[PDB]
Amino acid sequence: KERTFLAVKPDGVARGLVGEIIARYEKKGFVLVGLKQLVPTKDLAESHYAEHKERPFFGGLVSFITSGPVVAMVFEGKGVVASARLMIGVTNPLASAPGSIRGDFGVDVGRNIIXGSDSVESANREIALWFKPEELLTEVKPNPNLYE
Amino acid sequence: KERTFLAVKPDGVARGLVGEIIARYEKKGFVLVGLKQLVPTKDLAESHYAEHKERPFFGGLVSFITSGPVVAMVFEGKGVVASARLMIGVTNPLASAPGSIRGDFGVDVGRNIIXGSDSVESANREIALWFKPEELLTEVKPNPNLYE
Amino acid sequence: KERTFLAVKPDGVARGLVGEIIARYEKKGFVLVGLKQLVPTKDLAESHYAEHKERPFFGGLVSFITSGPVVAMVFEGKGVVASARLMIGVTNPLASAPGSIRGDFGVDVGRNIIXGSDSVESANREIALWFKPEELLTEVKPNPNLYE
Amino acid sequence: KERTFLAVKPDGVARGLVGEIIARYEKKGFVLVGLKQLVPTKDLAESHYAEHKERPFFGGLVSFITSGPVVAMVFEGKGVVASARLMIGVTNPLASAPGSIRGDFGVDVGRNIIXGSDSVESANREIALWFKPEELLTEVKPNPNLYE
Amino acid sequence: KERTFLAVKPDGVARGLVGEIIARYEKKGFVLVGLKQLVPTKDLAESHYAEHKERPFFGGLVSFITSGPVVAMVFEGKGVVASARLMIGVTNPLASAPGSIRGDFGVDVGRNIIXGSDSVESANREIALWFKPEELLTEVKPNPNLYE
Amino acid sequence: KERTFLAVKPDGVARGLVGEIIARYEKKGFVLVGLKQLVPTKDLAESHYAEHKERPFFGGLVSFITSGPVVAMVFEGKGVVASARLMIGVTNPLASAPGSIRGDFGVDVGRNIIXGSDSVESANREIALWFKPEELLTEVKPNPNLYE
Ligand SMILES: [Se]
Ligand SMILES: [Se]
Ligand SMILES: [Se]
Ligand SMILES: [Se]
Ligand SMILES: [Se]
Ligand SMILES: [Se]
Ligand SMILES: [Se]
Ligand SMILES: [Se]
Ligand SMILES: [Se]
Ligand SMILES: [Se]
Ligand SMILES: [Se]
Ligand SMILES: [Se]
Repeated sequence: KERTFLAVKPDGVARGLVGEIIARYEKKGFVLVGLKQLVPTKDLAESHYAEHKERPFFGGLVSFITSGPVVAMVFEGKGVVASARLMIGVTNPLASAPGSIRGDFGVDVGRNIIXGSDSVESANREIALWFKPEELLTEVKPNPNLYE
Repeated sequence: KERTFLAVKPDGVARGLVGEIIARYEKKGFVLVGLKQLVPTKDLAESHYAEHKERPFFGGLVSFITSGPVVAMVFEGKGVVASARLMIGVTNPLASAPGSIRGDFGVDVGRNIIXGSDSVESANREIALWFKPEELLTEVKPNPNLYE
Repeated sequence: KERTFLAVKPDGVARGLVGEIIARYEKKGFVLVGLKQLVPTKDLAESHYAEHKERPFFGGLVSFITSGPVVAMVFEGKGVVASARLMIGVTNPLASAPGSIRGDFGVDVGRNIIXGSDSVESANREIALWFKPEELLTEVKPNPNLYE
Repeated sequence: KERTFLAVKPDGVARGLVGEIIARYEKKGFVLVGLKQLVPTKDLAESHYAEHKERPFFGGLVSFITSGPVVAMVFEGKGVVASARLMIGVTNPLASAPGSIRGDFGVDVGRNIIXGSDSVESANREIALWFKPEELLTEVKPNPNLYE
Repeated sequence: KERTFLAVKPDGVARGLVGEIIARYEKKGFVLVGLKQLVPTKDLAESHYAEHKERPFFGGLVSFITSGPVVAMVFEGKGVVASARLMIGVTNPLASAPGSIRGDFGVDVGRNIIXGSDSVESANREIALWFKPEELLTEVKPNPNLYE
Repeated sequence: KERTFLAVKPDGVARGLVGEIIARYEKKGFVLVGLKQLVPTKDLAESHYAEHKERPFFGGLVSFITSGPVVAMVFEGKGVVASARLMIGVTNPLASAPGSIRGDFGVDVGRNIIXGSDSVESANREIALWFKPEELLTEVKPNPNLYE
């Protein structure tokens, strides 16, 4: 099925939010097919935020995501891309709804904990960039109580 | 006060979601006046989904709800019918909001965990169908800290 | 496999602890094979607490368990009888350990929330007493990730 | 930064909801700068609900908030006033969304658990009314992982 | 009934553990009769840790408890003094059992989150020291579902 | 500081327990310095369970740990090796105490969810075996509210 890329950013890792976030997605029925902790490299970051390189606040994003460990993961299931964003909330955590990750835990735009792919095309780009193919599960077996 | 009928369907029971769901309603202040586990009978199912019998996907619904145990319950309180639906979410779990039962736990329309009565008239029909009157509490005593 | 009888007593039901308790057992991997809410009858109570009828405080026990709704259930799995007691705690809730049901929620011996069968022989007696055989599941299917 | 006044009303205190509510705000990243339990005085109540004194249901509000203990607190952070209201929900708990405090726990307008300041001007009035300045923290140190 | 004094120390407050801890005691059925946040004064601290003044590490304790906000509370119920200690754990958090507060959250002896009175005589001394009598509830009404 | 190796075995991953387990260790104050999901290779497994190769049930262990994904992690803090085992419980999940991971979630010896290093010497062997040195954090920054 479909796949999305998720990164819990350095402020999320530092605040001890990793297991909480993973648990939310496992409980929803999405299946974990990639997971690692790493300190992102400058040129991985610059590729990651590539669509923003002609703007002034490009360097801020890059600087921040390389300042500490990130946990990177990909999950698989039906409509996982749009669903995962709904679960995260909206860009401003102050305006995100109670029950969403940023709604529950976040307070500042620059420290908004986690992000996910914004479309299926982005996700395929992002997944291939952060993860070598031997790091990803080929055979997925989900609960038969989940799909009809 | 008002009453609604709720059924946690076989996929919810199989996935170990029963106590979680009951706990959500107890925490809200609704009072439990009926509860049993049972494997629904063909002709109970056909009555339950009666308003759909002239459609092609009637047999699917019936087939599924009889394939395993269901836990059936009725709860009592002010506006319990509309409230319980709000707590469950909307038909597609992918589109249900974080914080709602289907929003948190569900992924497929056919495996959407639980359902409740969609009106007060439905509820009275459904309650009398699943539950003999001696199975239901007559005298309800709720928290005085709940109503004014 | 093995089976135990559990009753959440009227103080547990009144305090909204039902779903919490059920959820603890589901999370452990035990499977729910019986469940109902009922107001126990005098002569069911007198049979239930039969081994105590020659003591003075017999009537207290009986009086109390009939004063409100009880939720009765049976669960099935390996060593479920001894395990369930370990999860409940010890007779005095004040002395029960944090993490146990009475340790977390209880404060008085007479209001100790829940109880379970104290042996396999008790359990078979108790189960047959509270539950007609058509109320109990015959075919149990647990997670294959639980047993080897 | 900004500050709001919150009061968990006597129905919230009686129902054992205090720590749950505080925990929600701590998890969001707001910082606790005031906290006490007290039984409000008639003339403190009449000042508190001052903007309603020319209406008939003034006396109800006053009567109720003085009938038991209240826990009063102030929290500090970016957009804390509007954010806290979003977390509480809307006036009718039945219509508040799952994930919000009233959405999860409340059922009646008159027993709606908690309230917060509805603007920054209200908050400054309310804070100075319930709290002497030596009861409030002067120096606040929040997580650097929260703000940019 | 009986009463104990509890203080969540500055490391507990800073780590956002306040509501979690309060919630544990509310869930057990103990009743909150005192609560405030304050920055302890040197001479309050020196009285508090009075039985240790002839030892070398007296000044450390005093220095630390005055370095930030503390939330002080007293709870009331049957055997609340011994019970509360059991819930906290033992002096070394590393050796405290899962389910206990220090067992779940703590790692260092000097940063062990919370403490409670070690006897009824200590509690009466400590309560009168931290709390003026008008700050304490006179009339306590607990759940009738708790005591027999 | 000290480090231990932890593996959540294929039954834990399949049952959706990963985020729950990680969250327990983050809440305790231990810091995550390694994390990946992988399907273990035969000869990695045979090295991992090396001290058991002369026994008959060697092949079972190997067969099982290679049958699905494992999430491997290392955590760092004071007494992390002995502490982590205390948190997991004892070999038989039925006999593990409520509050421990196996006590809460497990039922069978062969399906006991997770394991950790049994000494500091084992941990150094195990860590170097599962993790290349560039996969591990060099610079650790924990909460200053944790250590004295
Ligand atoms: Se992002
Ligand atoms: Se992202
Ligand atoms: Se449904
Ligand atoms: Se339903
Ligand atoms: Se009992
Ligand atoms: Se029992
Ligand atoms: Se309010
Ligand atoms: Se308020
Ligand atoms: Se202490
Ligand atoms: Se203390
Ligand atoms: Se193990
Ligand atoms: Se292990």
